[PDB]
Amino acid sequence: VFDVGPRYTNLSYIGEGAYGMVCSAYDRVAIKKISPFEHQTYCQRTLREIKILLRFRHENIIGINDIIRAPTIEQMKDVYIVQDLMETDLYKLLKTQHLSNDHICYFLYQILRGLKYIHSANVLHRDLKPSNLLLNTTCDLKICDFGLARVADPDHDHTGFLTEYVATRWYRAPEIMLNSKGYTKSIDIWSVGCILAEMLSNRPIFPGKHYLDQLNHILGILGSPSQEDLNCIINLKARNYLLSLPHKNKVPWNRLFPNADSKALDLLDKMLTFNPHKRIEVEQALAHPYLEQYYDPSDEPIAEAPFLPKEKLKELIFEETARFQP
Ligand SMILES: CS[C@@]1(C(=O)Nc2ccc3[nH]nc(-c4ccc(OC(C)C)nc4)c3c2)CCN(CC(=O)N2CC=C(c3ccc(-c4ncn(C)n4)cc3)CC2)C1
Repeated sequence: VFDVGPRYTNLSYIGEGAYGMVCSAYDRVAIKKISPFEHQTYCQRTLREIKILLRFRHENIIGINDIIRAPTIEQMKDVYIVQDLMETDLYKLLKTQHLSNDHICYFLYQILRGLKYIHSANVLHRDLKPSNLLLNTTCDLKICDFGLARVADPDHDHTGFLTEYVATRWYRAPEIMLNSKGYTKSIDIWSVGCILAEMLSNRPIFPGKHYLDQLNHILGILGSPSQEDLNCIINLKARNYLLSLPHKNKVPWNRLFPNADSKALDLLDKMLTFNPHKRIEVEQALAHPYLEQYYDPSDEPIAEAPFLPKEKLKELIFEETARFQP
């Protein structure tokens, strides 16, 4: 059932996921059907997607063009979110094409330009990965899926060793497994570093097969953390775990990526820094020599200002979508 008229017609299936289903429709646009009201978690992800995307306006962030839902809270069971139609995503593109360096450079620039705007609003995306980067034939790139987004909260980032996490395994920073809830901007930079590595070789750089295996993959390439980085680890159990490991040397980036541009690998190194406090921030990344041909702070805008039971969340979703009613 895809009930979006009178405005949208001639539907065609694009894809499907845990969120629901997305189609293309003539206003052509993309339309996704969300049916989240039976569970608090799904309502939280829906309200985050909507509240954040309605408050953002940026060329490298997917917008929300329209939202269709019933005229009353009682009748509202589904929500249809209308967005600009794109042609593919970076996950699909990487299955069929090896990207030239100059495409990687331009795509990375756009990811970081959009991320600058997100981080300037004090928001964290928290699930950056190739499938959340939409592309078209003109090589425009848009960041999508803010369902796991949060307002940054560095003062409350601390958690225990081996604390469960929801965002996509392969793109998780090492500190998620050691001491962090993913409430600081550095979590997104790590994910971008993973995406860069993936564009350079068409394979995920750290394909952990399960939770702790993800840290095995990271330490297998970065090598053992330094004493100073262990001094920043916070948790007794994380310190003891890292101290218990045999010494592992760093695998050189030029051995993993022998055909990559040296400036791309220097930036990769800085995004894939073990210690989040030493990891490059988005504005620094934009200013890195690899991206020098595109860097222009005057054309990298920032946000105008920074940023419960399932029944209360439904009321909030109802209120947040009210502006699209005739
Ligand atoms: C990246 S997928 C996404 C999206 O925005 N996709 C999108 C948006 C605009 C688009 N324009 N164009 C495309 C497109 C076009 C062609 C194409 O490829 C062709 C080759 C077919 N790929 C993409 C496109 C695709 C669809 C969903 N979006 C998030 C989104 O809508 N959110 C709201 C609700 C969320 C959610 C998550 C999970 C659950 C749930 N329920 C049960 N379970 C177990 N889990 C419930 C609710 C999460 C946040 C993200």
